[PDB]
Amino acid sequence: ESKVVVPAQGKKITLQNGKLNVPENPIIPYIEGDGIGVDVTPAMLKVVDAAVEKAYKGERKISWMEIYTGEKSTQVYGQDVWLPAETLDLIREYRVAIMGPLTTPVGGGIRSLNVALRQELDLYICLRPVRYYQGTPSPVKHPELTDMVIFRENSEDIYAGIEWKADSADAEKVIKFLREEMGVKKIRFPEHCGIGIKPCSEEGTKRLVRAAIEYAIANDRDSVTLVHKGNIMKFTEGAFKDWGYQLAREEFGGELIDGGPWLKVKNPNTGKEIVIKDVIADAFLQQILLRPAEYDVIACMNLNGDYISDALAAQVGGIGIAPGANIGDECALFEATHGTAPKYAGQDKVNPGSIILSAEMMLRHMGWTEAADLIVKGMEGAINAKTVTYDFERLMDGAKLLKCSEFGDAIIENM
Amino acid sequence: ESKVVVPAQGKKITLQNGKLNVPENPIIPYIEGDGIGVDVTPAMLKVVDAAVEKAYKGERKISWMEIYTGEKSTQVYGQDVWLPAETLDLIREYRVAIMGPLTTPVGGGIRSLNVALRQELDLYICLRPVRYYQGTPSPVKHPELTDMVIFRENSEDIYAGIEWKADSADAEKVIKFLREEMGVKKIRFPEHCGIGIKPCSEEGTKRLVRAAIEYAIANDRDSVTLVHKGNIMKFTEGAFKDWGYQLAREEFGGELIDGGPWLKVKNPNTGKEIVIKDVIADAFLQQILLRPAEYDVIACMNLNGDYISDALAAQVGGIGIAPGANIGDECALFEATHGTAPKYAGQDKVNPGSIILSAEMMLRHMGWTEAADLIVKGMEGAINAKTVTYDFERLMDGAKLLKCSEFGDAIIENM
Ligand SMILES: Nc1ncnc2c1ncn2[C@@H]1O[C@H](COP(=O)(O)O)[C@@H](O)[C@H]1OP(=O)(O)O
Ligand SMILES: Nc1ncnc2c1ncn2[C@@H]1O[C@H](COP(=O)(O)O)[C@@H](O)[C@H]1OP(=O)(O)O
Ligand SMILES: NC(=O)c1ccc[n+]([C@@H]2O[C@H](COP(=O)(O)O)[C@@H](O)[C@H]2O)c1
Ligand SMILES: NC(=O)c1ccc[n+]([C@@H]2O[C@H](COP(=O)(O)O)[C@@H](O)[C@H]2O)c1
Ligand SMILES: [Mg+2]
Ligand SMILES: [Mg+2]
Repeated sequence: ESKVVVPAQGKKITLQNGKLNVPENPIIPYIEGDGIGVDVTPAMLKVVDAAVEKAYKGERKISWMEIYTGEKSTQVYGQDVWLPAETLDLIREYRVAIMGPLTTPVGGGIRSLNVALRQELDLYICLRPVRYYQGTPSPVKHPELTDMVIFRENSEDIYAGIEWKADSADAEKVIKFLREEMGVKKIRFPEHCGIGIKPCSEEGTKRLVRAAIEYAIANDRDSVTLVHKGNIMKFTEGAFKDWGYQLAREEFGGELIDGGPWLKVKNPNTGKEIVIKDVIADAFLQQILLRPAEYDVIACMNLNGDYISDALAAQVGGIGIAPGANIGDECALFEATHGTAPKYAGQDKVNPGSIILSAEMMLRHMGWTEAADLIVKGMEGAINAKTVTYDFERLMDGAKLLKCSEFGDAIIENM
Repeated sequence: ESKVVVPAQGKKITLQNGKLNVPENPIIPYIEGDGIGVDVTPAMLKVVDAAVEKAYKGERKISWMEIYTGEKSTQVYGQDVWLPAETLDLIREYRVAIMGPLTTPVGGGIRSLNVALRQELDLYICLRPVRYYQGTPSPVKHPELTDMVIFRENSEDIYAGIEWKADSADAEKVIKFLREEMGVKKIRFPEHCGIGIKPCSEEGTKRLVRAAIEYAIANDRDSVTLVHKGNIMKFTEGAFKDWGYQLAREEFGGELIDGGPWLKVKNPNTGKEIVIKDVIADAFLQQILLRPAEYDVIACMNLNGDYISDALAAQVGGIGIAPGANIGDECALFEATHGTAPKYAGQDKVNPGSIILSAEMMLRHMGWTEAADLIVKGMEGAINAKTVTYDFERLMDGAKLLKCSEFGDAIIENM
């Protein structure tokens, strides 16, 4: 029997013609998250409620509905229930949802719960914006030069989870097929050898890049950079790059700049020329440090996006306050992007900034831009005030140390 | 007919019991390299000759022997000769060799020449040390905290080059085998889909990690960190990590620290405890910025090593002076790690620091540590003097701009 309680007051968000219809009293499912989820999620709920109350003068209000995945799900639904079918149904039904960090168990042969949510719900965009908040302690000299938006492909690549263990019957069978039927001679050591499969498709690539370009247009961004290791992986990463450029030409009027390969796409709303370009992935990890100002919207495959979003977050001092969304055509799931940090769980200590800024993305996604703007303003003021959680405080002089809950209040105080 | 000229004076380095036997007059093959190879290679030859002359008072001298690969090879050997069989034979025969950057052609369906050299010669270690040279302009606040040595696996991973183009007969055949014979259901879009194969073996992993641990022992380093994305790629990256820890236990007496998973390995020469630990790859790209001092020797797979070595080089301001070696059991090939930068080729402008420091690694590999130490000392003094090439000069105030050749001389001046 379901243990989810549908709020008495509240209405379901609906979707018509690829446009969300958000009532004044939307029901929003949330997953508390494991470990420090118990600390950051309540802070998020309070900050969001305050921003919504202030922005719309009580006309609008979210009806929060708790749903389950992770350790807490096992405590609620029983022994091996880490991801209840109901959770997939409810996120799809209610269209917009948010989650804290999740514990995926080890030793039971089950794969990342975050990835499972993304794939099962076909949330093919992992959207991770990375900007600098003035006053944040950073390991780099000029973090203010970083203002990028990562569109990470979320449904394919080596994340597909297709692989077989060394010495297993399945692995030997695949290896035999490769060597004997496909004539593969490039496996250096075919014995005691694990094998993984990396898929990349035209449809998967183009839906991701299409979203990135539409985002650059909608937000008057300066460029979209396709990041790939296509010089080594010609038919996956290289194909991603080629299909991305092709999509720009075929759907957005992209035209050759000089002798190429970069293209220009005209923003149909502002007339601005958006540059479509590409950078090889290893070099890109250098470029984001050395020439951050030259980059804006990034479009890349699953694994590369994983790496890039972490590297960027670190450089702006944002390891614990990096927002993230997982967006598909039918629903969207916003998430804390850090781990469960169980050593601090329940101590009201850690930074709720990541889940709060993912909630900012959520409000913006709902078209509640005024409430979203208040969170940004609040976050900016609290950090500028040097009234911060231990993770910032320990890197600064003259800061005031706040608990997790207290930092949530500081954000509200600065709205 | 071979166009290589074996130096009249000079003797072949030999290998006995896994130990190099280097004569006083060793013949060393070198590949000039394409593009800026014409600039940096002569600088390297002069600096190396000076260090060798100064260190051993004329008793020792390298007999340089030019050999070919890349664009220049086509000019020498003819039309489609990008990598002559002779070059593979000569590097193996002469045991130690060095190369500038290489041009791999596009449109002819041939794969990276650098990777081809590594795989054909079974140079399974890509060795990339990253340290800071005082006075180098860096984008980070504390580059001096970075002093790491990357052991990047060089013979397997997705670098194997096993892949098939979307819509090709081969791809469709592999996909059919996967879905129909292996029961694979995780391919999101099986049509118009490129496919790549990622192998990781026990033997490939252990020979790489074995070298990393022997290096930590030989050089009294503090730790070896296995970097991997094993939480998603369980049977390749995860297997790499597990096999690495296992090798530490089985061959080096590694013992559990506390409740694990980190191990301690006792240095049999100094008694120092070497920590064996692991970090997930995305988090590691954050850790090298935020806690660089905690890391030392790194052991990782091919693609991860590609990314990590670039990210580290950038942060120490070393994008154009990063040294690199490719080492196997029978021979070794040292390399400039930057590209061919054809826009500047022949202008005597670019930084020869990368190929010079790879030559430092080469001298050290030969047991000519005194000559190697002189190059390090020279490089340190020239940079400290602010007498540098344009790539450093443009980021500094009060520097003296030197040509490529002139920076080579500055290094010698500071020996
Ligand atoms: N919201 C947060 N605020 C502060 N630190 C965080 C946050 N999230 C993660 N961390 C850091 O990441 C670690 C948790 O890692 P994980 O959950 O991935 O296993 C914590 O130890 C903490 O670093 P630290 O212990 O140095 O203070
Ligand atoms: N040894 C070097 N010294 C200075 N810059 C270098 C060096 N090697 C590469 N570069 C930079 O990399 C580029 C060459 O890229 P590639 O060979 O990978 O296609 C050059 O434009 C240059 O940057 P820049 O043009 O900004 O001065
Ligand atoms: N118009 C273009 O397509 C364009 C412009 C600038 C840089 N690039 C890219 O940057 C690299 C070097 O460019 P530069 O001409 O700025 O040195 C090349 O690999 C090129 O692909 C392309
Ligand atoms: N003795 C050990 O094995 C050891 C020590 C320190 C950190 N770690 C690793 O670091 C992470 C957190 O460690 P802390 O106990 O320092 O917070 C854990 O994932 C753990 O694997 C392990
Ligand atoms: Mg990640
Ligand atoms: Mg590289």
